[PDB]
Amino acid sequence: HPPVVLVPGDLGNQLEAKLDKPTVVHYLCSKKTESYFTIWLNLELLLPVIIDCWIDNIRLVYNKTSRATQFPDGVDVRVPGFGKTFSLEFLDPSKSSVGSYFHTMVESLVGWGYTRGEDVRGAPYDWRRAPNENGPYFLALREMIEEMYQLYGGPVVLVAHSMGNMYTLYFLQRQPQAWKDKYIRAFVSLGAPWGGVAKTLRVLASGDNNRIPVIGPLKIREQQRSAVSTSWLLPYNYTWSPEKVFVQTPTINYTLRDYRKFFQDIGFEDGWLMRQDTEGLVEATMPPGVQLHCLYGTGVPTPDSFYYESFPDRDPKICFGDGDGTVNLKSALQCQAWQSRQEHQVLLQELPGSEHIEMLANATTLAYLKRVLLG
Ligand SMILES: *[C@@H]1O[C@H](CO)[C@@H](O[C@@H]2O[C@H](CO)[C@@H](O[C@@H]3O[C@H](CO)[C@@H](O)[C@H](O)[C@@H]3O)[C@H](O)[C@H]2NC(C)=O)[C@H](O)[C@H]1NC(C)=O
Ligand SMILES: *[C@@H]1O[C@H](CO)[C@@H](O)[C@H](O)[C@H]1NC(C)=O
Ligand SMILES: *[C@@H]1O[C@H](CO)[C@@H](O)[C@H](O)[C@H]1NC(C)=O
Ligand SMILES: *[C@@H]1O[C@H](CO)[C@@H](O)[C@H](O)[C@H]1NC(C)=O
Repeated sequence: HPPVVLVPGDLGNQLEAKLDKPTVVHYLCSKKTESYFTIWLNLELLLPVIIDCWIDNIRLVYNKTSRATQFPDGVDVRVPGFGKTFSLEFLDPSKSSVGSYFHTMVESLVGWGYTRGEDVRGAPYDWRRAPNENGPYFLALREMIEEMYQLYGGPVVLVAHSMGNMYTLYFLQRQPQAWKDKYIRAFVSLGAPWGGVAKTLRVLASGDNNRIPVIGPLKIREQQRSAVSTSWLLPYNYTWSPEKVFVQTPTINYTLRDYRKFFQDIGFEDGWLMRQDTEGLVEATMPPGVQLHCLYGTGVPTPDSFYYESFPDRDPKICFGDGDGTVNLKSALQCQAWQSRQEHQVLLQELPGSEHIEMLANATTLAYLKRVLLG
């Protein structure tokens, strides 16, 4: 069985922070921590009031002159568990059941004879940022893959979920063909948002608290806007129709060609700058150049377009299309398009009735993985 590298999506791996802040927004916020502590996921930090301290620490500060993000003053952040799997398996380490993500898949791999940190390793990253600001991650990824090839005597299978697929595609596009041919056995793509997703618009406009219902959407919106990864996942014209209307308000429409207006109108000009920085990172048409298995969920209502009665401080009415609940079905066209441009094999696999996250622990998904690894 070949070695395996797991790549998480947005919000998909733990993050740690250390504090020595000059000042804070409220007296009850900690100025200093003695060591690094879990910033994501920690449910205790997401309660009302305390949320303001958390936002103050986890937000990214955009420098308009340098066109780059910085951490808040006195705040440092690291990605734990690179080369291990604990940070991908459970999001909140203290809070077992509720935070289960990659756990089920990893347990199955172990059942088939794999070993944590050895045959199977995770590649977590700072998912708040785009690939442009995770250069070190990609260096470590390349080196880890080479090490696993040497140790275990064979090329690696990449298994990526959601945004992890875009990160890994960027990575693969930048490696020479000879390297990919030697070191990569296959790339298993799970729920990949090729060409962005509709839900991005709602998040940016009015906030999205589906997971965190105890907190108001307009409060959490502040943090969500700050993450470059959010703006990076706005719909792209090669997958969606250039004329498709995503957002309707009482005064105006918004298509994918109206992002500048959108950002100005919602009062977040930084987001336009973020989008300009990142929209050109991944070459739309260039395939990864390796054996690809594209798994996508269907039959789950997925937000397609939005009507705002009041813009942008009031929650919108939502029209639904097909997909996995998060990633729109229309994303799977890119895999379809790559199939016709094939040196390497491209296999498409529908997962009817499988939700975006549930697919990672689904028996059918695991059975397909078995096929790839042992066949
Ligand atoms: C955003 O990032 C930019 C670029 O890194 C920062 O630019 C700052 O600009 C000042 C001058 O306006 C820099 O000071 C000058 O440095 C040059 C050497 O290149 C020297 O010849 C001058 O005498 C002067 O000292 C400053 O170094 C630089 N600030 C930095 C690097 O922190 C800008 O400050 C950043 N903005 C924020 C809010 O972080
Ligand atoms: C999509 O956007 C890019 C960048 O603006 C542009 O080069 C390309 O022509 C666009 N596709 C269209 C207009 O169909
Ligand atoms: C958006 O465009 C469509 C098609 O041109 C039009 O029917 C509609 O009136 C527009 N919506 C708004 C809110 O202006
Ligand atoms: C797994 O997928 C099957 C069919 O693909 C679906 O019927 C089922 O609801 C899913 N179950 C879980 C636990 O994800």
